[PDB]
Amino acid sequence: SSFTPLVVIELAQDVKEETKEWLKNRIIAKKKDGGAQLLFRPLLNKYEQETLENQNLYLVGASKIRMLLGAEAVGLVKECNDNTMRAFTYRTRQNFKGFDDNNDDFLTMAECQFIIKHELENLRAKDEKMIPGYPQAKLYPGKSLLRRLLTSGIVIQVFPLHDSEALKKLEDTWYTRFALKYQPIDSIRGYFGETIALYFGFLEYFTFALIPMAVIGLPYYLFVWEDYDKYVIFASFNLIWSTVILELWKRGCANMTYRWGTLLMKRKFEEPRPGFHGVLGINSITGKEEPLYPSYKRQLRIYLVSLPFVCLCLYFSLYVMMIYFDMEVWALGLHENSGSEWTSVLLYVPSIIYAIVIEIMNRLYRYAAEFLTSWENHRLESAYQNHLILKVLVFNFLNCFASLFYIAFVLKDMKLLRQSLATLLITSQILNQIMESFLPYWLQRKHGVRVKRKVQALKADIDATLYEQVILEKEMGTYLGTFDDYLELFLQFGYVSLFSCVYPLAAAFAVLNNFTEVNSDALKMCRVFKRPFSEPSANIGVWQLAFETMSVISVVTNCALIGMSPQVNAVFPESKADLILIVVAVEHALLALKFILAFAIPDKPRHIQMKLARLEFESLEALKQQQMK
Amino acid sequence: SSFTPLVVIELAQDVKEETKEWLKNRIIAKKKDGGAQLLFRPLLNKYEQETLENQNLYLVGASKIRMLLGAEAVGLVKECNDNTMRAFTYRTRQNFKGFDDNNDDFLTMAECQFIIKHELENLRAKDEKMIPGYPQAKLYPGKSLLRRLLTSGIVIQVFPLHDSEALKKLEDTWYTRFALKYQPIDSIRGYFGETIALYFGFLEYFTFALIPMAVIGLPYYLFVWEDYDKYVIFASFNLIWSTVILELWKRGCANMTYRWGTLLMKRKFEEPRPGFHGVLGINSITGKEEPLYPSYKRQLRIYLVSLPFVCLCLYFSLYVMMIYFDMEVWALGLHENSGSEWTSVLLYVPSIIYAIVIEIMNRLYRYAAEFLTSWENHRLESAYQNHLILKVLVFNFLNCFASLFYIAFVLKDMKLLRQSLATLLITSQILNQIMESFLPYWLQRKHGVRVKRKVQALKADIDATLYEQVILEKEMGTYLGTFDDYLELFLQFGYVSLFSCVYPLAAAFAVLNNFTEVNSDALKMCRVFKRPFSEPSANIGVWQLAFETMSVISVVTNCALIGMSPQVNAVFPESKADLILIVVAVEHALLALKFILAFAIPDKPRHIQMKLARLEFESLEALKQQQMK
Ligand SMILES: CCCCCCCCCCCO[C@@H]1O[C@H](CO)[C@@H](O[C@H]2O[C@H](CO)[C@@H](O)[C@H](O)[C@H]2O)[C@H](O)[C@H]1O
Ligand SMILES: CCCCCCCCCCCO[C@@H]1O[C@H](CO)[C@@H](O[C@H]2O[C@H](CO)[C@@H](O)[C@H](O)[C@H]2O)[C@H](O)[C@H]1O
Ligand SMILES: CCCCCCCCCCCO[C@@H]1O[C@H](CO)[C@@H](O[C@H]2O[C@H](CO)[C@@H](O)[C@H](O)[C@H]2O)[C@H](O)[C@H]1O
Ligand SMILES: CCCCCCCCCCCO[C@@H]1O[C@H](CO)[C@@H](O[C@H]2O[C@H](CO)[C@@H](O)[C@H](O)[C@H]2O)[C@H](O)[C@H]1O
Ligand SMILES: CCCCCCCCCCCO[C@@H]1O[C@H](CO)[C@@H](O[C@H]2O[C@H](CO)[C@@H](O)[C@H](O)[C@H]2O)[C@H](O)[C@H]1O
Ligand SMILES: CCCCCCCCCCCO[C@@H]1O[C@H](CO)[C@@H](O[C@H]2O[C@H](CO)[C@@H](O)[C@H](O)[C@H]2O)[C@H](O)[C@H]1O
Ligand SMILES: [Ca+2]
Ligand SMILES: [Ca+2]
Ligand SMILES: [Ca+2]
Ligand SMILES: [Ca+2]
Ligand SMILES: [Ca+2]
Ligand SMILES: [Ca+2]
Repeated sequence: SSFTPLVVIELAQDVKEETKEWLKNRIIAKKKDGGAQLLFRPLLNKYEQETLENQNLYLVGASKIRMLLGAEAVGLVKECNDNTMRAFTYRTRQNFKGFDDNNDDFLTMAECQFIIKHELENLRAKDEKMIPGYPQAKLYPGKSLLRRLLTSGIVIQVFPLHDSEALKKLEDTWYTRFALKYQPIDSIRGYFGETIALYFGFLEYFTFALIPMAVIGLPYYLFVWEDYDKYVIFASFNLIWSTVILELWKRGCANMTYRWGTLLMKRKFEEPRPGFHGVLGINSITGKEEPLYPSYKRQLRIYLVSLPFVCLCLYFSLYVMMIYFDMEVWALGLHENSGSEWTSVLLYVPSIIYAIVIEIMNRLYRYAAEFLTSWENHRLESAYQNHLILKVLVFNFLNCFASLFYIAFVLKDMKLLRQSLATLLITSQILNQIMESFLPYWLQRKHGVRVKRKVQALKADIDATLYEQVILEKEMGTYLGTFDDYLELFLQFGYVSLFSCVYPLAAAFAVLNNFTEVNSDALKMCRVFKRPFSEPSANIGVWQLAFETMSVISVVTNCALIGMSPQVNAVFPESKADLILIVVAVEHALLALKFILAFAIPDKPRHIQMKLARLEFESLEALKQQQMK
Repeated sequence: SSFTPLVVIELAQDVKEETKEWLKNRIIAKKKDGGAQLLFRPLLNKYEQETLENQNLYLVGASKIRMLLGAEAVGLVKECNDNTMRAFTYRTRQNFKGFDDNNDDFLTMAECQFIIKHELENLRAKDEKMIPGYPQAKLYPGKSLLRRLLTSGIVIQVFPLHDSEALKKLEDTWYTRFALKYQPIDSIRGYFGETIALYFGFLEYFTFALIPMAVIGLPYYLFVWEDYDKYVIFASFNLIWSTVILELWKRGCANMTYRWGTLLMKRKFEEPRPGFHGVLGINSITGKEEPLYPSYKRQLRIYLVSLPFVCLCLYFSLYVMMIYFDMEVWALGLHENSGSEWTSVLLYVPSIIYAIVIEIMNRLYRYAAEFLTSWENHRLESAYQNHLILKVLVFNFLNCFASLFYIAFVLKDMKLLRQSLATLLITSQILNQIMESFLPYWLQRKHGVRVKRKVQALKADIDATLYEQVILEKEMGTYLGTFDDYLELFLQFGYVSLFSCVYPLAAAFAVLNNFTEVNSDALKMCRVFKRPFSEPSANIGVWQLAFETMSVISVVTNCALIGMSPQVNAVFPESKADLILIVVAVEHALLALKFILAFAIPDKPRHIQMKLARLEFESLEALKQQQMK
């Protein structure tokens, strides 16, 4: 009753006492009795008439030997004394670096909350056919208790607790408000898990990978050096540099994910996602009882409902693009009509209105695609994430770059392309930084001041540092994965690299954004959202394919912008049939050299590959010594 | 002394008696005494004055429990009773299908010879600093005995024995001399290992994958249907069909290699190859003692000696191409000079001479590249094979298709392109089938008749069925891997798919070749060569990338041949700048649709993926039950 709280479970209001005692008896009971062996506590041992509306919050922690056995059960990969990353076991626990028998600093709070979430997830029902007290909670043997408690509306949320004394010491070394500074990815990892640290490492890498593009492209646009090289040197430098940074990110990510251990953590078998419903049956792979869904019904629900909706949304995005171009022609006629002083500022208004309409339509399509992909009854979470990423990537690519493609390849007017690209990039980045972190931080500050003034007017002997913290973090927003935060970088790379020939200055407009975003997203993790659960990840995932596809599409787009400028057309003034052949030959040579650069450089580095080969050879020698005895 | 001989070891002539008794004491001795526990025998217990020149051949076999323990040591994957492919262990040996305690039909002769070769390979020296009787044989602890006996010229060759009563029952169902017949890949596997069976399965697949190309392209060339579709339907059909067959081969190969078990055999750690010499030192990965070579010396020996030699050989191939074109112009002038009757046959002579010079220069470059890649001191065998495949593929692509590229894209004369492509393909295939299998089979028949007539004039009580067989198979040729046999199919796919627009009939010229090659290569494995050692292989390897690169290059080549025909140029007679743009757009759409087809179709099939997921889940449940106890 004096332990450290790690995970808060918030029950619903209308929850009977029998379900509460049954959940408390299924949490505290030992691992041999079908429980989880976690220390359980109410938020307050006593209650008064004021705090009766907060009577459902419960705290879950455990003891040290329980956390070490849970780390054995999860499969954490820690550093041994001989500079080797091996899986953690309780029988071989003395081989690991920084471990004592009396050390509470071995497993960090992020790993402890991950272990408690994994032990609450692996809390299955064996004998019970229903939840005691609730009729409709259909429980089959082999079904997780927490998933059915979350879907049926009994457990509202399970969230870990922020540590207000280790978050401040992270924030002191995170906000690079003064100048350039290397981001502390290891402390970000030790506080937030590995997925958030991999995102912040990718953002720190992508910031320091557009700096050669911005530095080369800043006098290339101001001093106009397009006369001397005629768009051949700079375009080749941009495309080769994009391939080089997208391969060296894979090398640095292999180095980082070996340094944390998640390169060696095995692939855990995935449970059906919360919201996959079928008929009860025998799972073919595992042999246990699971919901089953026929695959032809899922393929019909995709290829007859989702794909026509995606095509309708792409057509509606093109229709809004045509409305914007009619508005642009109307504003140009109004500039031709009225005057000179107020009719130059009037040309920047419809692109700003179009950027706001783009950032509204993207969120509306995001809600529609989340509903339409949660409707197709996807089994795993990886397949649901892949389908959602495909839908959102296709519509966001079309809706963001359709007007720029229509300016560049139909109107062929580079001045309007420069103006529209700069206005779209700057307005979308500013509205992204306002709606993403700053306005939710202001609303969170207002809510925190209100919760503080409510807690200070109390009539009980409450230790305020814990109850006040749990009440404040109950009403915070949850983190919905690192999907929008990679999508913003994908659209930044799209605005930079697709039209870097006709407008390299936009690359600088990414770097001056990222110098804020490294701060801003950090604030979004620190004072805006709840603490996310730690998730091990070995790579960025499917985003590597998306960034490489962007870098491949930008080859064709950059060469088509080379073959339309007045600089290259002065070389071939009369014969426009050899210009297309030379531009297509340069484009195919750049694609071949890009694929040769992506295939030649190895993905893992040299010493990481040697360490994985040593880790394989030690297991092979263990197998040989088991065979020999 | 009455066992079945499986592996023949041929010693050299000048070998002292002490080395023979030391090798015999290191073979027969048990596994705990540092030996191999194999039954060893001389070829003949007695010798007369006639057979004294064949006194170095020795036979190696073993007993049944020894072969089962060696199958446990190797890691064979056999079928359990519950339709599951698990690794073979002697303690769990009763779970497997078709196994008795008194059954000599469980492990086939190919698997037994592979196990005996693996036990002779894993015969290491511990105490001895040199081979007893030979001073220069430098032996370090951790060095294989058979490798040092092979490199120092004491053991001449180690080869398995043909089974003359199971080869006939394979040959009865292999030679499809009558008509079309499905090739027995499982019996080919059970006799020849998995690599030869994967090659013959790929040849059987590639024969039945050019039949739609030949059947569609036979009236497309005779009835000239190029007027109606204008090269758009047929080219798209060819490129989509090449992508579809190169993905369905990966699906069928996953199915076959799961059906044999080599999809689940673990990657064995590779010893340094026979001919990698450096300085003696500590291996960083394994920790034992190995030869070490500095990587910068190897990179210098590649990028300063090998690459200039490859560039010089490509320049010499272009110079021989220019000599052939001067000869072609001279023969055309001679046809203009002399007459009509004998001056039409004279146009086919210089292309035949060029095909013979191509097939001579390819073998000369193959010898030069084998010497130049065995000179760079490559450590593993996979790296040596990859470098040799790169050199031979680049030179053979250039030397075979340089004249056709010069006709198609410089001269732009489709009649000479049809004549030269048909003559090069037919003459190269005929000379390939003559020099590959038929002439070595005739020489082997002559040598076998001579060896038979020598053995029948004997003066001893020799059981002739074994000694005669070992003497005949001593002087046969060895199989140098499945590299030339995939290279022939690569060049066939190059001659078919690069110029399938202007000459689809050549696709038929592949199928009428393969209907012989399925027979001919089979004869090359049956009555020409020694029995190859069984090698497990899960795929064709790097040849998938080579066939996909050929299918990608053929998109650009087919579209460049579309944009030069008189059929497509009649659509755009005046504006030749929109024709190039439309052809390049069709080419990029075909490349995008080809990559979408290669990414959309999964590599492994559905049920193979379910079986691998079940095999992973059973091991995860075993780990969980080990953790719970
Ligand atoms: C151009 C983009 C610029 C982006 C800048 C982003 C960063 C701005 C804010 C930096 C300081 O961040 C600030 O840190 C302090 C702690 O030191 C936080 O304070 C909070 O925690 C402390 C410590 O428990 C409490 O005493 C305090 O009452 C509470 O409000 C505050 O809520 C946060 O706002
Ligand atoms: C992946 C395929 C890549 C292809 C890349 C090239 C594609 C387009 C090539 C042809 C367009 O190239 C060129 O474009 C311009 C418009 O910008 C056309 O017209 C313009 O030419 C110049 C441009 O300063 C002006 O002097 C002229 O008055 C105007 O008509 C021109 O007739 C065409 O020749
Ligand atoms: C892997 C294979 C790689 C290469 C494949 C592609 C090779 C394409 C080679 C094309 C060479 O063919 C080349 O075509 C251009 C038109 O485009 C010709 O150009 C000529 O005709 C065009 C059309 O009437 C005129 O506009 C132009 O002023 C004139 O020079 C040129 O004389 C010829 O030499
Ligand atoms: C278009 C291309 C056509 C390719 C045709 C390829 C096949 C042609 C030969 C087919 C028959 O193959 C033939 O089989 C017999 C066995 O039955 C072989 O005979 C050999 O083994 C048998 C059995 O131990 C011995 O009795 C015999 O003395 C020995 O020569 C012979 O060497 C081989 O040549
Ligand atoms: C990846 C890039 C792919 C590009 C594909 C297209 C490349 C070449 C395009 C231009 C060549 O297209 C065309 O070729 C022929 C030669 O075959 C040229 O010349 C010929 O045209 C026709 C061909 O029956 C004849 O009537 C004429 O007398 C002759 O000069 C023509 O001027 C050019 O217009
Ligand atoms: C991801 C991006 C995908 C698309 C990228 C490539 C887009 C290229 C679009 C090019 C359209 O530009 C198009 O160029 C051709 C020349 O090539 C022009 O053609 C015109 O000029 C040329 C040159 O003087 C004349 O030969 C021809 O008879 C005339 O019609 C045409 O009027 C214009 O409309
Ligand atoms: Ca932002
Ligand atoms: Ca962000
Ligand atoms: Ca790579
Ligand atoms: Ca042949
Ligand atoms: Ca062959
Ligand atoms: Ca695939």
